[PDB]
Amino acid sequence: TDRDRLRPPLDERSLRDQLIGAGSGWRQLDVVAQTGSTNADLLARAASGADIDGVVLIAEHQTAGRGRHGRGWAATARAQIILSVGVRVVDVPVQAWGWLSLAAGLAVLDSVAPLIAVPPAETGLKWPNDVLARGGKLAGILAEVAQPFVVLGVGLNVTQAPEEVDPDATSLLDLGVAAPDRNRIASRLLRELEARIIQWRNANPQLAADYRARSLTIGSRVRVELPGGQDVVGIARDIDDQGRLCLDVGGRTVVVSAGDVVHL
Ligand SMILES: Nc1ncnc2c1ncn2[C@@H]1O[C@H](CNS(=O)(=O)NC(=O)CCCC[C@@H]2SC[C@@H]3NC(=O)N[C@@H]32)[C@@H](O)[C@H]1F
Repeated sequence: TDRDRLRPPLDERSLRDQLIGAGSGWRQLDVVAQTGSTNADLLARAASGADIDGVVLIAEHQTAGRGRHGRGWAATARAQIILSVGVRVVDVPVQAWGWLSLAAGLAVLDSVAPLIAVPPAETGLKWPNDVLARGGKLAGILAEVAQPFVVLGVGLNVTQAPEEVDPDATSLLDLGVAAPDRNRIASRLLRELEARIIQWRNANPQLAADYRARSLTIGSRVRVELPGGQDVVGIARDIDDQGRLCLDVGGRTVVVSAGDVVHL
C-alpha cells in the first residue's frame, strides 16, 4: 500500500524526447497503461507486417506476462519497468542470436548497478537471462523470434515487493534504493541496450568480455535443470561463441544451450 506512493507514472513525452532523434537508434516509443504481454504485442505487430526494428513498447502494468519456456511473469501496476524492443536479426548468422539475450542482461545490470550504495554479495548475471542482486532476482529477460526480428523483453523490479510476485525476487527498493525514478532508469536502460545491440550486431569482443566480468555463474558449482526435467551438476567454466554455458562435469565438458541454473 505504502509503495503505491513510490510509483508515479512514466512520462512518455520525456522518454521520447530523450531517446528518439539524432544519435539514437530508437525509432518509436510508446507507454501503454496495460497489456497482457509487451512481448506478445510486438510479435503481433511484426506478424501483421510492421517494421519493429528499433521499436520500444513499455507497459505500466502487464497482466499475462511470459517467462521462459512456458512460465509466467508477475507484475503489479507501476512497480516494474516492463518493456519490449524489436531487433532485426536476419543479417546476423543464426548461431550468434543467443548472445543477443546475454547482451540484454548486461545492459539491464549496467543501467542500475550504480544505484546501490554498496554492492551486496552476489550482484551480477546468472546465465542465461537473470540479473541478480544479493541472491535475489532483480530482472528477467525473454527473447522471442519473429523473422526477420527478435523481440527482447525486460521485466525489471523497481519497487516490486517479493511478496507481490515471487519469493526469490528482489527490487531496487528492497536493495535499499529509497526513491527509484523509473523515468531515469528507463532512459539509462534503453541507452545501454542500444549500445549492446550494436556490439552484438558487429561481434564486438567487448560484449563477451563484459559479460564474463559480471557473471555470477562462471566459476560456480551449479545444478542446471535442462528442458525436459533432467538435472546436471557441475562447475560452470565459460560461455561459448553461441552464448551457451560450458560445464565441467568431472573432467567432461557439457555444453548447455538452454536451462535453469541454480548456484550451489
Ligand atoms: N516479477 C518477478 N520477479 C522475479 N521473479 C519473478 C517475477 N515474476 C515471476 N517470477 C518468477 O520467475 C519465473 C520465470 N523466470 S524465467 O523462466 O527465467 N523467465 C524470465 O525470467 C523472463 C521474464 C521476462 C519478462 C518480461 S516483462 C516484458 C516482456 N513481456 C513479457 O511477457 N515478458 C517479458 C516465474 O516462473 C516465477 F517463478
